[PDB]
Amino acid sequence: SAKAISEQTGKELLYKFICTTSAIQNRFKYARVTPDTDWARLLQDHPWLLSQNLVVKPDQLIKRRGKLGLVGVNLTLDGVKSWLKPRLGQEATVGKATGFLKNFLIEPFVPHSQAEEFYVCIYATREGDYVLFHHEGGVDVGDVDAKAQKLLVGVDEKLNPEDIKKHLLVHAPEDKKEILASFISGLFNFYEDLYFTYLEINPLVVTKDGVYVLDLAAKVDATADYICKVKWGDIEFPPPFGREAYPEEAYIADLDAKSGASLKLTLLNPKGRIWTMVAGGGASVVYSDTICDLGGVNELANYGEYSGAPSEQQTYDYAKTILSLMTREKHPDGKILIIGGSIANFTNVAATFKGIVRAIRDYQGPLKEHEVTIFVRRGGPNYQEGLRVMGEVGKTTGIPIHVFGTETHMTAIVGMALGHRPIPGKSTTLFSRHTKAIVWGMQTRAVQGMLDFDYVCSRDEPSVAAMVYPFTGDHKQKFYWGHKEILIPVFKNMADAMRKHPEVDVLINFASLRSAYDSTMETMNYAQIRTIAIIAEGIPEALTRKLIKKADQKGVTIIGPATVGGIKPGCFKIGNTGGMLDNILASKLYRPGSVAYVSRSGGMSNELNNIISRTTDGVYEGVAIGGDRYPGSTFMDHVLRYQDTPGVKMIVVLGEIGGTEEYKICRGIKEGRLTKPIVCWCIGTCATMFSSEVQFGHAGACANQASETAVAKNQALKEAGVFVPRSFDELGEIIQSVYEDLVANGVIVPAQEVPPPTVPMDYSWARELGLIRKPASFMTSICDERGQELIYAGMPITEVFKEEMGIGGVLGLLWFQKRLPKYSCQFIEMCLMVTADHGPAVSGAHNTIICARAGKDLVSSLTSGLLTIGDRFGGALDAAAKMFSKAFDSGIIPMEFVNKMKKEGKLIMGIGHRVKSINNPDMRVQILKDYVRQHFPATPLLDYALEVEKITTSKKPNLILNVAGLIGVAFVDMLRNCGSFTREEADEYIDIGALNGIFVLGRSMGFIGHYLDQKRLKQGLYRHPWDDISYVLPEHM
Amino acid sequence: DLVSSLTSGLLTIGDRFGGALDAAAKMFSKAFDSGIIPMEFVNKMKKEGKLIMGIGHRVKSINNPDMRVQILKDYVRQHFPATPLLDYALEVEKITTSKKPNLILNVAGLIGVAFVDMLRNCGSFTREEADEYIDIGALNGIFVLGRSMGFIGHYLDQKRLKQGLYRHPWDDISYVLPEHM
Amino acid sequence: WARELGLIRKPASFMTSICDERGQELIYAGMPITEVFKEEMGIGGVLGLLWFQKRLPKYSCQFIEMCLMVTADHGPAVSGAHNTIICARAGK
Ligand SMILES: CC(C)(COP(=O)(O)OP(=O)(O)OC[C@H]1O[C@@H](n2cnc3c(N)ncnc32)[C@H](O)[C@@H]1OP(=O)(O)O)[C@@H](O)C(=O)NCCC(=O)NCCSC(=O)C[C@@](O)(CC(=O)O)C(=O)O
Ligand SMILES: CC(=O)SCCNC(=O)CCNC(=O)[C@H](O)C(C)(C)COP(=O)(O)OP(=O)(O)OC[C@H]1O[C@@H](n2cnc3c(N)ncnc32)[C@H](O)[C@@H]1OP(=O)(O)O
Ligand SMILES: CC(=O)SCCNC(=O)CCNC(=O)[C@H](O)C(C)(C)COP(=O)(O)OP(=O)(O)OC[C@H]1O[C@@H](n2cnc3c(N)ncnc32)[C@H](O)[C@@H]1OP(=O)(O)O
Ligand SMILES: CC(=O)SCCNC(=O)CCNC(=O)[C@H](O)C(C)(C)COP(=O)(O)OP(=O)(O)OC[C@H]1O[C@@H](n2cnc3c(N)ncnc32)[C@H](O)[C@@H]1OP(=O)(O)O
Ligand SMILES: Nc1ncnc2c1ncn2[C@@H]1O[C@H](COP(=O)(O)OP(=O)(O)O)[C@@H](O)[C@H]1O
Ligand SMILES: O=C([O-])CC(=O)C(=O)O
Ligand SMILES: O=C([O-])CC(=O)C(=O)O
Repeated sequence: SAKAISEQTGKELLYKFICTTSAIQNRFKYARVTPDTDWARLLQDHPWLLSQNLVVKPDQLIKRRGKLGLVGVNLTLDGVKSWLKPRLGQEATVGKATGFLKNFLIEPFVPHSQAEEFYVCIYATREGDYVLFHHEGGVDVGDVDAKAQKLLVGVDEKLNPEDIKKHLLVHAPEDKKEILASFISGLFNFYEDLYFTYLEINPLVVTKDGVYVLDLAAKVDATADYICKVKWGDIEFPPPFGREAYPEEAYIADLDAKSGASLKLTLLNPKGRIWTMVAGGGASVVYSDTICDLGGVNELANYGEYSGAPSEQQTYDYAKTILSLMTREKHPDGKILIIGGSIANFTNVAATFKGIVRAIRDYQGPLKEHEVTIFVRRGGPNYQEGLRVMGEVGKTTGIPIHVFGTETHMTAIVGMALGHRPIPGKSTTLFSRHTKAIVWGMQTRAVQGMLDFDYVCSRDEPSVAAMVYPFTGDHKQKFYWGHKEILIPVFKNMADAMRKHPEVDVLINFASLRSAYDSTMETMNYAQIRTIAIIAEGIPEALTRKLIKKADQKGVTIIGPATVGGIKPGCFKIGNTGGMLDNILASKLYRPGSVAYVSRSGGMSNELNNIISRTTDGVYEGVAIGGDRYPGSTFMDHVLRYQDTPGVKMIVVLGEIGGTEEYKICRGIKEGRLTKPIVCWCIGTCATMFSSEVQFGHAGACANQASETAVAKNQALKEAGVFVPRSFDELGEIIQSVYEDLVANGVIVPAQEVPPPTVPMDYSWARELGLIRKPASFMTSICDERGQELIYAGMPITEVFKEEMGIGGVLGLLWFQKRLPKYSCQFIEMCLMVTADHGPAVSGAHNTIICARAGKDLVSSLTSGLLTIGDRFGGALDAAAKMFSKAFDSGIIPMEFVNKMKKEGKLIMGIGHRVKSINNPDMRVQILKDYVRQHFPATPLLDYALEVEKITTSKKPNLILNVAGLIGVAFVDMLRNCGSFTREEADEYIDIGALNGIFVLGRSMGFIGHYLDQKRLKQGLYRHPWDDISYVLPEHM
Repeated sequence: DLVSSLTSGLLTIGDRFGGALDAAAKMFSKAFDSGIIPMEFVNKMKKEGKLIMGIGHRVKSINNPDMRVQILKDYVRQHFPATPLLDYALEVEKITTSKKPNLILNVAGLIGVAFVDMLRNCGSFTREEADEYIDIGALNGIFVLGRSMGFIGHYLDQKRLKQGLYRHPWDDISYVLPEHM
Repeated sequence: WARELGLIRKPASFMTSICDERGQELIYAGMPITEVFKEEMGIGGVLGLLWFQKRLPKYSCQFIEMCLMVTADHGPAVSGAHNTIICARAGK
């Protein structure tokens, strides 16, 4: 997409980045004048204004300024001040477009003669760059293509000075041959270094002091921004005159540049009442022509497109932007919103339409009170869900929404909107049944679709032989051949895939725009690959020309970048062409037909598939060459391929605006090279009715000359003998008429409709439709990983953090599914803190240290330590809790409990310490006990345990309440004393081992700390001394 | 058992599951110490055929961030004195989101870079101590200790629901046994 | 019902090649268990079938058995035996 930059930006870039031996003059010497700024500030930072004379001219991409009298030459500072006022901020009309003047440029007046008025131009073409040099430049330049000297510099070819001196410096003065030539070379080096597509200098004046540039018109390849974002800086692309750009256009441009998907939005008339949601550049263009053919060109508001499978969020953002744009002003008749598009090949209709319905739900109020009516037509993957969700969103919001499916001819909704109709060497053959292809990148959905297409085409082997993904090792990816399971190899390197699969002759490059060039260049080094399909959109034009040059040298056929690919029914399918298997069967693309078509668009290729299937026998082969400016293969390649192909009987060509490519069809037909019937239509007539230079979604959808208009191409094809319909509406009818005329003469003999092989439905598809039942083998109630937000037992994580929960609160949510009070969470945290570690002498810490000193792992060492947590070590928490709970529920007094447990012979769990007996408690039992007294509402089990402790202390001083016993009794009291739990819930949680989890979680901290300490101290392998083992082995066994 | 179930769950904590924390921390620390700019780091990762650890979500891309990367990021901005590696990772995140919208700083990568910043931008540690703690697997322990709560919660949930013995369906397994060995 | 009739198509999430529990007889990597016990292969033969999916010769299976024999135990002082003893004395 070549975008025109302002004169100020162009001269700034030229001054900063040119490298010439000539003394460039007036470097960084200009001034910007805008209505919304002060004046003195422009003075003290520009002292040159008073030093020399001045000249003023509007820099808003306006040409013919001198002929229209918009320039004031040879005026002083006061002169230019007096000159601006009658024009600054005023209304002007250039050509057909009218607009205001918010930008002016001030530069020194250069005293120059007519003899030094030089014309320079460098503009890119498919084969290279044309440089036009005219000695008598300026206003009297006259004809340029017939008088100015022209020089071609090929792709990846340098412009040496002597070629310029000979071919381009014939009529120039001799004394300035050298420096000027150097300047040209430097300017030429400036051209491809910053990926300029058009650079026009007139006038250019050279004097003994140096060189001077007066005006320059520059169009630069915006898609190369990721290569020049350092050198361009914050480059701005001004809108054409009379466009009055808006910040939402900038937002949509940033969204488009932020992702591989294409999101184009251009506000033609904010006061209009017709707005469009049409997916794809070709669909957008044809919808624009359909609207303009009904007289809605004046009421058309915006031109927009979303392609490249936009996601949920991107589509939602674009829809909310357009909805906020259409809410500003209220129209008495109402507003019309058209959600159109072709039959999508791989754009998920469900996700895009879900984003759209979310935006509608967010802006339903203003939409309802604006009387906005929505008409929707869409087809492609999961279009049923999109149509239905539109149905319920329209029903619930009350917005009048009328949705339609594939049965609509893609233009009935426009007629229903405006009240016109009621609302109800390169090879000749590239692919065959034995074609094997290699897919670059993880595109399992596209490969699976290709395999399904091969199966329904009764192919012997799958068309995908290998897959290439540089970010993973070699393995096998599991796919389906019909119903049977197959494995397709996936390689890290292209060389291995080419070595192990010598039968592969096609590459389908799914690499992004940043990797498509390198991948294609590497693939072209292998002679076995005869066809390469590039899917990526946004590749810089110069890189694409480099690919075309290498392919032409090597003879490889490039399916132009930014395409869905192509389809040959019965033989081969590229990528996601033709939609899912349902669209393949509906369009009967599993067997060959007799019509072969070429189109720029990808979704419109599927529309052509549908039209040809409905009106004729079928499709023999269909190719979408892409919407880029320079496709890898033009119309000539594929049309000549079809003409040389005996299988076809008729050809359909569906071009777009810009590019003298259909005139090549006309010239080929002129001497009879093309003999088979041809039906050609060129979309883009709506560009003739617009008072602007709007750039369509396709990069190559830009008409530079006046002969590249759609009307001119259609007319020329009309006298060329091509069956050209009146509009896109009559394309189906004219194609059907041509097919009937051709079959009436016996040229076409339709074959018998053999049913295709049956492919089982996908399980996920059946679940989505609610067709089958499969019981769930699991059940969880603690955490919800799916959804927009992480959920902890009903509480979102953001709500978890806003409520100022801690480890205790999250633990309660995850373990008990309860909203515990603050004191309960703090008590849980304290219990985890006191059980964190108790030294390395215990069994678990010992095992952790042993595993760590073996240099095994953090997880392994923690695991070995934790596996000793059981009855003897770490189970005293749960054992004491159960013991005291049973004693308390039995109702026996503590003395009776102590006597019973003495007589029966089991130790009282949670009672008894070694050294700390009295006047020196455990002192971490004291902390938890004090907290429990302070904060716990009721502690009956704690009081019972304390009475038991008082009884047992009279026996021996060391029989006190342990940390384990205190934690157990206080945890039971917390469970059965707070309102979160009933008695049954607390009993179940105690029985299942909640306190075991408490102890394990607490001691995990200490075990991991022990592992980290052992790693930090760098301890070697431990072997137990033999003197501490005491072998007692038997005498002989 | 509780211990056995927690243990079997924790044994999967390794490179592929739960290892993005330490891997992302080491990757970003090496990138920051090497002195290369974030663009050079991204290009070096792409050339080596390595995915940037801690970058990339499945659904949450823009206008809908992770809702838990945001909380930690806001806390780190508000409380942490200086976060150089966090800024470096955020520049890398900007570049990756310029590539693809859902290539955002994951919770693993965010926690890794913020933990490195907390280690080496507080007065407690010298640079070599922070490097050693990163090397020996401090974030591995952090992830294991955090996910232990969820694993014990899962065990308790399964016990409370009284789920029976699991047997994987035969239709979900592909038997590719040899013809006769 | 839809899987038996082949109306739906669900990819399998697991792949195995060592043992086939289903059917009228247990299979160890292509060889039935009865056949496994017919040619008198022992621990070595079963180990080879399960680990390598190969019919190892008799000397290879006997050598595998000998390797298992010599690595059976090497005292309690080693780290693994020490950890086993520690976990056992905890009565776990
Ligand atoms: C090209 C592709 C297939 C895939 O490209 P993606 O960018 O998505 O994925 P990636 O290749 O992974 O690239 C992302 C980068 O992030 C890197 N990365 C990943 N993980 C990372 C991590 N963890 N850390 C660091 N980095 C990581 C990865 O390494 C890569 O790095 P890099 O190579 O440098 O870029 C996609 O763009 C695409 O389809 N374009 C469409 C273009 C096109 O043909 N249009 C016309 C077709 S007709 C149409 O559509 C209209 C219509 O609508 C019709 C209708 O409806 O009417 C219809 O549908 O028919
Ligand atoms: C995680 C933790 O905090 S550890 C929790 C452990 N839980 C327990 O209390 C288990 C049972 N009790 C114990 O084993 C104590 O912890 C210990 C280790 C102090 C008891 O070990 P001992 O060395 O036997 O202590 P001591 O020698 O003072 O015990 C002597 C007498 O007290 C009795 N006794 C010891 N512990 C208990 C108890 N918990 N309940 C009742 N009586 C006990 C013994 O029966 C013994 O009987 P005797 O009078 O016939 O000799
Ligand atoms: C599976 C295996 O067979 S082990 C294979 C190990 N891998 C290798 O072979 C790689 C290189 N090997 C080595 O590191 C060395 O050659 C070794 C370890 C095999 C040789 O052992 P050394 O390095 O001499 O240390 P060693 O194991 O002898 O220990 C020193 C002494 O402690 C004694 N000792 C060994 N184990 C114990 C124990 N559990 N308690 C008390 N004393 C012990 C030994 O008798 C030995 O006595 P010595 O020094 O008089 O011979
Ligand atoms: C080492 C051993 O032999 S296990 C020893 C167990 N001993 C005991 O516990 C004795 C008590 N007895 C019992 O509990 C029962 O009699 C059992 C479990 C032994 C017998 O099994 P059953 O109760 O009939 O249930 P079974 O295990 O057959 O499974 C039910 C069905 O699911 C099917 N099935 C089994 N595994 C799977 C799987 N992975 N995927 C899908 N389906 C499966 C079985 O084919 C069975 O159907 P069938 O009866 O038509 O063959
Ligand atoms: N610095 C300058 N010194 C002298 N004349 C200038 C200067 N800048 C512009 N001009 C005048 O502007 C005219 C160029 O107009 P032109 O480039 O044909 O308009 P447009 O760019 O709209 O086609 C020249 O005739 C020249 O005399
Ligand atoms: O590890 C602990 O918590 C202390 C312990 O069990 C003991 O009494 O030996
Ligand atoms: O020799 C073995 O079998 C291994 C072993 O126990 C040792 O020496 O560490």
